[PDB]
Amino acid sequence: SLLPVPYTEAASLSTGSTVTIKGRPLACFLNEPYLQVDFHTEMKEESDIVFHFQVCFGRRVVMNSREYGAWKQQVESKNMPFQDGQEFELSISVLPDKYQVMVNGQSSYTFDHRIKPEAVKMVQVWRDISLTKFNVSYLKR
Amino acid sequence: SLLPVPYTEAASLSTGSTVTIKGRPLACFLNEPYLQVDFHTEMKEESDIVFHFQVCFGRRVVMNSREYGAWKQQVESKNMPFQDGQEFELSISVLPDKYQVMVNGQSSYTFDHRIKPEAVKMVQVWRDISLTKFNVSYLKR
Repeated sequence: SLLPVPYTEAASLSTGSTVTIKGRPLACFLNEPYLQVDFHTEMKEESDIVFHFQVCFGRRVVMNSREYGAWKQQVESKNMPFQDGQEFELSISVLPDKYQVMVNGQSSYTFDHRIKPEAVKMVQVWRDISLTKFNVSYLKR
Repeated sequence: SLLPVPYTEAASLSTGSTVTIKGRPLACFLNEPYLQVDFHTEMKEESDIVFHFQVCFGRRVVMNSREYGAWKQQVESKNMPFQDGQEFELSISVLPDKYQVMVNGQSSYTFDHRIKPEAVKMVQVWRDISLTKFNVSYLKR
C-alpha cells in the first residue's frame, strides 16, 4: 500500500525496543500468502539474520536465525492468530531474554535471543503483504 | 517493476497457446524469494487452479492443481535453471498432453493436464518478483 514492499529500514534494537508493523495480506488464505520479517546484522540483504519470522498465513510460522551464512535450528509453530482477509497489527518487543511477537494485541510467539539484539542494523519486511505502518521505538537508554 | 505484482490477467488457453513472463526476483537466492504462476478457472483468486507453478528460487519447484477447493498430488522438482540475481524469461507452452515450462530458452519442467486447458479463465503471477513482460498468445484456432 503506502510503504514500499520489500521494505528495508536501518534499525537498532535493545531491551525495551518495539517494532510495530501494520499491513494486509495480498491474497486470501486459501492461496497461502507469506509474510516475512528479518532482523539483519548489516544493511546488505545477504547479511546474517538474528531473528527470522516467516508466516504462511493460515498454515504455520517458522522462526530461525542465519549465522555466518547458515540457517540454525528452526522453530515451527501452528499458532495462527491472523485472520483471513484482514489487516493485522504486529508488535515485536525486545525483552531481556527473547523477542515477543504480539498479533492484534495478543501474545502469539516468542523466540529466545541467539545473538545479542545490539547486533541488529537493519529490519526487512517482505513477501505477500501491503504495509501501511512501520515503526521502531527508540525511547530507552 | 513496470507491471503490478500480484499480476492478474483474464486469459484463455488451448493447444498451441504460450504464456510468456519476463521478470526478476526481488531478493538474492540466499533469502529464498518465491515465484508463483497459477492458471485459474475463474477471475476470483479463490477459484480452482488447473496449473500451479511455485518456485522457491535456489531450492525447489512445486507443481499441483487445486480442484473443488482441494490441492491434489504435488509434483516436486529440484531442477533449478534460474540464476541468482538475474532476470529470467519464463515460457509456458500448452501442448496436447501437458504444459511445458521453458526457463531462459531451456525446457525445464512439464506437467500433464489434469483439467482441460479450456477451463482456464485467468492467470495470476505473484510472490517475490518484479514483472516487466506478460503475454498470452492467441494466434491459433
